[PDB]
Amino acid sequence: DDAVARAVEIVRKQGVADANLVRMGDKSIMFSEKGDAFIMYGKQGRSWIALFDPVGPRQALPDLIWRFVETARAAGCRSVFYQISPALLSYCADAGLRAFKLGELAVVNLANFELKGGKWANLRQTASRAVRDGLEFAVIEPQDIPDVLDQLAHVSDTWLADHNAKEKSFSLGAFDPDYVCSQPVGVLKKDGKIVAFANILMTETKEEGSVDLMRFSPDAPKGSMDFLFVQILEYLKGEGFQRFNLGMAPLSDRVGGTVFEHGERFYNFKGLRAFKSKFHPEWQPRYLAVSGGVSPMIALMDATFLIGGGKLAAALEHH
Repeated sequence: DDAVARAVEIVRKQGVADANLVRMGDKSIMFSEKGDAFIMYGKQGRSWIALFDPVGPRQALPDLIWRFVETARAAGCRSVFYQISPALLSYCADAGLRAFKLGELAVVNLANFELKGGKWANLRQTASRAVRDGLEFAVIEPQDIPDVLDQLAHVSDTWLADHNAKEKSFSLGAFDPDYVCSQPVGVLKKDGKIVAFANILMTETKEEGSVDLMRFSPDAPKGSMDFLFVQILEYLKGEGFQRFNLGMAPLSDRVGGTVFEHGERFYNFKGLRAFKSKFHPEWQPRYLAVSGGVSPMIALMDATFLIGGGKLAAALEHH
């Protein structure tokens, strides 16, 4: 009785790459009546928190959203939609939810991207140095990931240790073998070993691609992150994709400050905004929507606890 595998079937058929986060298995799933759309969500504090836009055909969305919001209310909890797109603002408002800007998503139009055409000098130069340093890129399909799982784990473990970092959840994936083997990975190799990898989040519609995990061993040279992103970008472009999402960046007032702190905590694991700006991306806003007139502060703190695994040790270091 695997709700997750059923949700994956819906993911494959739509265009939102980040809906693949359902594959982590740590989110509950609520299906539409016809079974053609779903909301994946978590529970934290007195909140039910949906992750991203509801997934599936737009026609299923108003009843599905309403079911989610009413089910949370019946359980004594507020309802939250975490990191929704502009196209969901009207649907969420029609269910009584107010939206607040969370940050912006960096999106690369793959048709126009031309590494050597003149508009991306910094990335072109960095990619040259990467090749000269001996870095090679490959995409590894799921069934071929077990054979390198020891190398991926080496990269992941040393990355976490290097950054004194702990695994997150909900909106961010973690090095869980079932999840890691479920989607293709892009890897960098040097001197015969993998020194970096990212999972490549795709769908069958070839609209949008993204990455979730992205990690580097101490043997990854400087510029490895730039090169891995460019290499995955070109792979997706070559496979016919329209867009490559590089991830969220923090918001460019107690409300706005809490929003900024939340983004600083969670949006800077695979390059800062300045790194994303090297791709001259389109910046698309994303939102937190909350029921009941509650201030976005409460919902965002619940999301912070939820992504941190139910824990929050301290404020971030700031001067």
